[PDB]
Amino acid sequence: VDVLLGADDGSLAFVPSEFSVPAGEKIVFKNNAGFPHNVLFDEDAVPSGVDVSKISMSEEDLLNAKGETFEVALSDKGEYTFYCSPHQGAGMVGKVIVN
Ligand SMILES: [Cu+]
Repeated sequence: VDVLLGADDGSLAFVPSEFSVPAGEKIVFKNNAGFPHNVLFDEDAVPSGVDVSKISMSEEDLLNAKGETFEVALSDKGEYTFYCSPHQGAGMVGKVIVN
């Protein structure tokens, strides 16, 4: 499934910001508008057993150009919160439910 980083209208949002996916589907976060963005998972809001370091960009790594992607495939079922490091204080966060 593709998830846009920034809305076409400049909103600091993941698009979509909440979605469900079967375990192991590749999620392609795709840089879209209003950079820089990145993608990290919140160590306090993922299923027990999940190591966020493996499914997160490094905080220092930013996507500054349209069409760059960060791709992950989540195998453990449950809810995961992911966020943009630059924009997480501006509500750029989202929830994927792996079922
Ligand atoms: Cu962002």
